[PDB]
Amino acid sequence: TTHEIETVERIILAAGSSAASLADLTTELGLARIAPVLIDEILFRAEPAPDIERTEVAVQITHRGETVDFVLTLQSGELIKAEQRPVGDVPLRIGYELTDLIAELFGPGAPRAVGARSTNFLRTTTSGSIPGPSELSDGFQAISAVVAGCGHRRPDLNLLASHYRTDKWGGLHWFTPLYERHLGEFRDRPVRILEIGVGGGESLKMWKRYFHRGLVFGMDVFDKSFLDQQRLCTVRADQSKPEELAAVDDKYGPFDIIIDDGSHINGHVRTSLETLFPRLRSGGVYVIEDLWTTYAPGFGGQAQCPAAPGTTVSLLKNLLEGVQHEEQPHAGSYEPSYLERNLVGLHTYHNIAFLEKGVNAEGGVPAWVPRSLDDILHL
Amino acid sequence: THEIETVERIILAAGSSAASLADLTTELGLARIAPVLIDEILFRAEPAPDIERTEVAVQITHRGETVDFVLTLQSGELIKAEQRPVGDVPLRIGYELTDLIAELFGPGAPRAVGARSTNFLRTTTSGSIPGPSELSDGFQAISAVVAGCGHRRPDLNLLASHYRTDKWGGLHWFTPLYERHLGEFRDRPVRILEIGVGGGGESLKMWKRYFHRGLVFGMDVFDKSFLDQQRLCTVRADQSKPEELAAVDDKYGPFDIIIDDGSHINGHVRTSLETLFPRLRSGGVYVIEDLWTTYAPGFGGQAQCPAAPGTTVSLLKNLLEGVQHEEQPHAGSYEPSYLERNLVGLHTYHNIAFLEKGVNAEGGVPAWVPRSLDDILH
Amino acid sequence: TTHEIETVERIILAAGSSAASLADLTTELGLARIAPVLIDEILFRAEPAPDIERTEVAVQITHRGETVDFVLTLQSGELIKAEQRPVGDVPLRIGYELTDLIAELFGPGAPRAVGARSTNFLRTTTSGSIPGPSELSDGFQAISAVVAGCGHRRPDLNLLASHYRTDKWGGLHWFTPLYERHLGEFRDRPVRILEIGVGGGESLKMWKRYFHRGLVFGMDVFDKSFLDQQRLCTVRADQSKPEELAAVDDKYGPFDIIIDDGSHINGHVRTSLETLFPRLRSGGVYVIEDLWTTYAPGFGGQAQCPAAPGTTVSLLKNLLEGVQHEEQPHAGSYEPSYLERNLVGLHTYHNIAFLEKGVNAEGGVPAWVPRSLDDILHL
Amino acid sequence: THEIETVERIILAAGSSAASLADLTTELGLARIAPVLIDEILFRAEPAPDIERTEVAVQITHRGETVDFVLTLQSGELIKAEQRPVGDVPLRIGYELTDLIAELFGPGAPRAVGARSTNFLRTTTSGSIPGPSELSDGFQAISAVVAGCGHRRPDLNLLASHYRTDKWGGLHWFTPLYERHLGEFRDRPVRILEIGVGGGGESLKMWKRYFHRGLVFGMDVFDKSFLDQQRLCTVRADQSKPEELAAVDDKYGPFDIIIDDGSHINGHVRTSLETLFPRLRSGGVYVIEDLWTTYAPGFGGQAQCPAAPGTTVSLLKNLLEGVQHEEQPHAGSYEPSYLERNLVGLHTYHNIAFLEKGVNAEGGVPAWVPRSLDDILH
Ligand SMILES: [Mg+2]
Ligand SMILES: [Mg+2]
Ligand SMILES: [Mg+2]
Ligand SMILES: [Mg+2]
Repeated sequence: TTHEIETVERIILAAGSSAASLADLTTELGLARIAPVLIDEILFRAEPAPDIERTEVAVQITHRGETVDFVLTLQSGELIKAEQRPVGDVPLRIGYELTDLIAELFGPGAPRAVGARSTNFLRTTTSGSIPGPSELSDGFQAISAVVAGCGHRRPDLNLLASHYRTDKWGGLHWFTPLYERHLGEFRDRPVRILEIGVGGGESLKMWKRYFHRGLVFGMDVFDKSFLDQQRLCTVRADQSKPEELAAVDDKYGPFDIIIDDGSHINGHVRTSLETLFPRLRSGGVYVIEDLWTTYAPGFGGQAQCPAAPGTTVSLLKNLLEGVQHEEQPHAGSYEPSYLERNLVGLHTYHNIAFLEKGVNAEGGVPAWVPRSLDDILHL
Repeated sequence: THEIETVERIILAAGSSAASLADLTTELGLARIAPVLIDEILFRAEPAPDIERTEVAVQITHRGETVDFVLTLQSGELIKAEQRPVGDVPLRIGYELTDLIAELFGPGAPRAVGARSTNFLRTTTSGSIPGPSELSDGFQAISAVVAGCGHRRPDLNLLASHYRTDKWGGLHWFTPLYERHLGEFRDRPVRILEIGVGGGGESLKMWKRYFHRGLVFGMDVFDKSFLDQQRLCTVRADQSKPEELAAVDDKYGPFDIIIDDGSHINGHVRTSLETLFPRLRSGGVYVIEDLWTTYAPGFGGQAQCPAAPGTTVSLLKNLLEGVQHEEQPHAGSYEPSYLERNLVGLHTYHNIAFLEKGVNAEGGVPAWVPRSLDDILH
Repeated sequence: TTHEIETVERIILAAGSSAASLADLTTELGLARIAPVLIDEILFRAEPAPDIERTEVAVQITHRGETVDFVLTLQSGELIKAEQRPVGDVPLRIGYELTDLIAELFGPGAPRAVGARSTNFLRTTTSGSIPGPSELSDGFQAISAVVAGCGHRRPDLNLLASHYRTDKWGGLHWFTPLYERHLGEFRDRPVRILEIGVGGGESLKMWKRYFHRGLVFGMDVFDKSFLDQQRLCTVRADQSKPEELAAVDDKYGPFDIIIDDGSHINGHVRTSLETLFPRLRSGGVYVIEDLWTTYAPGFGGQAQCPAAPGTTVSLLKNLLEGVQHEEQPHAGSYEPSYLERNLVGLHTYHNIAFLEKGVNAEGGVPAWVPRSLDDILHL
Repeated sequence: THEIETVERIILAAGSSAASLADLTTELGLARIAPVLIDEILFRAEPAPDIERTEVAVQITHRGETVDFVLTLQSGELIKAEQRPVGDVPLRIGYELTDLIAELFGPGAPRAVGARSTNFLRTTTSGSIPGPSELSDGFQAISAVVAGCGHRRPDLNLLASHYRTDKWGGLHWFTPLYERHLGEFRDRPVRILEIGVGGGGESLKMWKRYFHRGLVFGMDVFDKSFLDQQRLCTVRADQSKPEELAAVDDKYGPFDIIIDDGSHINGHVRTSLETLFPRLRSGGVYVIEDLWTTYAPGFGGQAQCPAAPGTTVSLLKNLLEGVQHEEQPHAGSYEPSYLERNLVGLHTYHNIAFLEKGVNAEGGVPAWVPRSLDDILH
């Protein structure tokens, strides 16, 4: 279904393009093809359903004469369902123009405060007039949850990590705020993200939610195809085999972001960086979680300090010195390595490192700048 | 009203110099400040996630003094806290007093890292590996308490649904219009007055949670003192009596923000604006919800269109013309009314109007600007 | 040259799209076609040149084996020039990958802090070693001005209005901060903007600078084709003739933004809104400057107060009441007018009004809500 | 040092309660506060646009007292101001004292509208229509002065080029890295120390303009008191003498931000960090510019790679390993060094390193987490 992941990509790109480009896409695919992709997105982002009794909420999408109706069913502790049925008597209604809802789910930039949709709230009550205290309270909560799933309002990544139950926040690690600092500027971008290391898929769900325009790719040596869903593809590949990493990029890249949360075997960490850093988009970010295995013999680490050559912390110390390559003394001719030339910033926190890729060539300090505090006070 | 002033001082110090925050912590001491910080964490960490009774420790240290609290989180129960030893509690959070004051009551971007210490299950009941439940419940518990320890931007739409106010999710779709016009004040030490508590107080709790540095005032003719809590005061007064409005501003103001969600009686709406707009902070905002009563005879409205003089929509039309007062023809002798002079922006949406106060005096179009082809030809 | 304005539009849309879409565009057009469009943008945004003596700054762009060199000449009070020449001995150099510079000029989202470009600063001095105090100071300022013209760092619209010398700020009007409040959320969007009312073109230059991804359209009844340049097209049309307004939208729309700063003849103001409001993109903004003519008989206004029917302020009072259409009593059946149905917000300041377009259908207050303060205290 | 404390009080009041700002304006009075506000407007409106001698009036009123200033703008000349009558000056700006204090020294989104009054050429010298020059020069003059009256975000890259500092535009490309790591402090009442004034002071003026609410301290072994101005103090001290560093922090600190742009002598860089990092605000930032001297023997560096122990790059490598201190093998008896315990983030770019201070104590990976297939099999 690599024709089905290209259709979502096309809807996502048109959502941040010209009116003409969005008009040409909605013409070609039609309402009947696009609507179910939008309904899938609403179910995924409106979860979890509030603590309420089975309540129906209607969603209608219109585009150039055509209109399609869906009814969503919300109930405490249950998966939100949708069926293509008439709105009929359902007293909780949301209406969208197709172009508005595509921009509301997949558009970049500030969410719209007002005028993106129509709404009908209990204009008729099963009560007859003033609704039951239950019907009214459950009604507010139901239609609010669906509207929340219809947009791209900024989510709190700390809560998403607790909600999807990933170890990225709340005990073993405190990463998600640093992910907001370094990946936040890409939330609006149509990104392709690769997480090495997927039982599992929690963190993949979190990235699908955070990057509302993203395609999420989960790489593991074991099959995880049962996690596959819209904008979330799992791939089988070994991070210790350069040819399998290349095949992953050849098929699903290039990636704006690559996160190594895999085996944490020092060798694997080093191979994934050497192979994938060159394939990462310039201006993109490479992340390595779980630095601690640097010191664990069972992960190809050494239990010494300073960290032993060929361990993740030793690597981070060499990358750090690599950023200053232009200022280093070089006997005769020298060309900078790929990592010296393309790593413009290294962010080191407890148990995690962020590698900014970019052109690292500002030129070293000119020869005409004094190389002693002598010649300064002598001028 | 001596307990309101102590919180206000902790809030202001949180946004001041290191010297000013050092002076305050020295004067009041940890013992007096700590319970105020614990009260906020309980208020903002709510609600407990769907888990079994789990204990989380919060330790607060200042200049050699340390005080420990243990919080109890359980599915569907109010979060509790007791000043207890933390020795046997394997989920712990550690804060310096100046850090926890800024985290709760500081303006400025939430700190991503290094604000606190944390001990997560370094020891387990089993003593070799924690159960699937113990670990999962642990993550949720310490996550909920940590979210309560800071001022990370909340989604005002979700706050309205959580606090079960009618400001979002059916009758009204206001909260993003509030984010648009009040958002720039989230970091400010605001005093906000909401006229009409309506049982009730939902929107007061919403504003308390949104304005992490704010003092919230709920004004109603009926007693609502059963809602009173830290940073939330209810005042008994009538929005139809200018002297009772003035007494509210004389005691609890001035207000940065004033919202009219009261009786919606056209006369009351007009009296409240005439009395309180002149007392509102310059650069502050005055809001009128539920404009529809303009058309309801039972609210002192007229069921006609255009809206009848003395109804809220007619008032908003005259305010709109008032902003152009310098361009209107009149005698030089003309002096602008308080509203003509002090209303610089009027924002009209469905059933809500936002009034920006400021100096409306840029000068009318100079007399040397042509007014016809009569003047262009010369 | 409506094939030349479509080429810029294509470069702008690809700048905020997928890697594949940007790769396909740079392949089709090639470096030789794209580079001059990027050089034109750099000259336009690097102005004004600093108060310095004739200094040369080199800019090189590379894409898949091909590389093109340009040398820009900056001098106090003179137009910045560019020639396609070799960098040769020029000691002030900036290098870009084509894809980076397209995203840097036309990309949406946070400017890149680091790694977007290469630079060589006076590695050789005409001096021989430590440069002349003039050469060094002039060098800093020259290469800084060109780098500033190579990005999309947020400009201060108040300064742009003073720089291009438009009456939108600094005496007669104080508009530009309110334009930032209402149009700021579109700066990153590939917008088509129409200003009715163009001697002149100052404000058009300002919009081209502010919307770094925008196409600017200046409508006037007189010819202004001498102002035409990249992303800035002038059109001849009368704002009192609905058929000429339609022709403008048919050819160059739809517009995200429409500003009426024209004749200020009340009739013209009313005709432009009635015709163009329906053609404006939903979620878009319609602006009317110079409300004062409401009261000037020479502009079809009346010198009375309240303002006379058929004058701009009277219109703004009816639009304001129009937003509450659902709450108004309607004898028998009624359908809301286009303006009641599609105006979700009205912003009225001194001498200017902002009209937000959107779906205005939340439903009026349900019949089951009490219509007396009687039935409330009786429940 | 009594003049620094008066500005600090006006800055803090600007970000406090209406009551606190009312107390301060009452105590000091308009006569004492006004010249401080005029000094800022001259500093921030600079430079005058390319125009002929044009006069702009600024009137400041408080509780019935009003004081008028006339500013003179001319192409290539320092902007002047005199407390003069404004009767004959047709370009005028009017401000209430509380508004002009917030506009200059307030945190929070620049006010779009209603902060001030303005009179623009309601009367002309000609008395029927102003010349092309008179009008054009007027727009520019009153525009320049209005830009100086507020705190609208400046482009730190343009500030560096305007103030002619080497932090941007050739030798270094630092300023966007400063926007990234210091930007969240623009609104805060910071005390920033820049070690090394280098004639000089350009970067001090840049920081003064950027941190509109900040007090800027320039530390150098040579006298630089000729640069001293409002919100800008130069201190004589040696970054190689821990007792002289401590005296700087004891007199003018604590500092939110400390930048090392001094001698670049490896030993001095190490001594400055060892002494001042412990005194830096928690949640504050320590910056080291010009890492290249790591490799220069004339700076106490070694011309080898990897960098030699006791050189700046070796220090940064050890700090990086220091952040993982909890995961390193050692005896339980191990106690973390000040830098291991208090360095929570290290940001390395070309020739510059940013050190985040905070509590680095989240706990190392629990002992119950498997360390091999040896443990996975059980
Ligand atoms: Mg992990
Ligand atoms: Mg209500
Ligand atoms: Mg005009
Ligand atoms: Mg330097």
